[PDB]
Amino acid sequence: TSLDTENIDEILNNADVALVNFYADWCRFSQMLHPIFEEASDVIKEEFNQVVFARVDCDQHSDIAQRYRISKYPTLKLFRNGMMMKREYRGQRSVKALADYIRQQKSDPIQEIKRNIIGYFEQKDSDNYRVFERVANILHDDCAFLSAFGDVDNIIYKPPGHSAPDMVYLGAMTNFDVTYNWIQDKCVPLVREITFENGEELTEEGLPFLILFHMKEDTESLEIFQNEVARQLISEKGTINFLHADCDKFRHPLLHIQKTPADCPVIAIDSFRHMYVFGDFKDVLIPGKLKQFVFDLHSGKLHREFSSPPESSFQKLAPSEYRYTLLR
Repeated sequence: TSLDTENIDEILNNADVALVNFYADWCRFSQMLHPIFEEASDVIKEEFNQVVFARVDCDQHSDIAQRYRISKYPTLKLFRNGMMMKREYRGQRSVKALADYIRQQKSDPIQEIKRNIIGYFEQKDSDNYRVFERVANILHDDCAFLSAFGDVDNIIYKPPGHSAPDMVYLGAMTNFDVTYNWIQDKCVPLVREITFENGEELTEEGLPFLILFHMKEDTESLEIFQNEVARQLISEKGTINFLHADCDKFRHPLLHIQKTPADCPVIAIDSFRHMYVFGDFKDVLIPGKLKQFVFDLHSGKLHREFSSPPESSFQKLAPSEYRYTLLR
């Protein structure tokens, strides 16, 4: 199934789930993938519109590629109801990995009766549930979703364990954008955790990183970074990614700025060209500082002098030229 201008909108808008291979002919990795994609589609006909496999020749349909923000070849996009998923298939390039992935994506995800959302419904055969299902289908990796039917409609967000109060959804449950955004807000915290599992996605968001490195149990530090970012940098959340990392797991980034977990908590920026150190941690409390730190990245002030700064460490988490042709 080769998408084009004429047929794309139909196929995708109606597909419950669509895996789309945006490729190019001259791409070594793409050419490697073609027959793997081919076999997995054959295997995924253990279904029966439910799940469609499709491809885009990004050289034939430049208009299509530019609109799905294809940053490299081959890109594997997931679509649900013709909406593109933010997460890409970033796993092993084998028929099994692929078919498993899709199986995973088509699965559960909600259990009918850590952070927890739960939905209350008259009927699974109703608009609201459809909307809930669709959300849980997107967000199952960030949250755990549950469904209670019958007597024995509403959405409740149950946060981190006891001594933390339930939060009730007040929006329209037939309204998918709002329901989506409410749940998404409760799931995806202002300062997100960076791991190797998710690192690559985070890089492809195209923002420099502002990171707190800290000692896993040290949460005094996370919390104070948490609301300093909130209190000082909200105005700048579209310019920079607020993140936190565990020192032991990221000793290598710490090597770049001549630090060890001993020195943690440490606040740094990784711009994808260089890494920059904030200074004393407790300096976060000084009113201007954190913000100025961010400001200075953007003004070029950090670069300057200080004779050239150390390289990005997090660029290695970004998609590899040993796995993809990379587009600029």
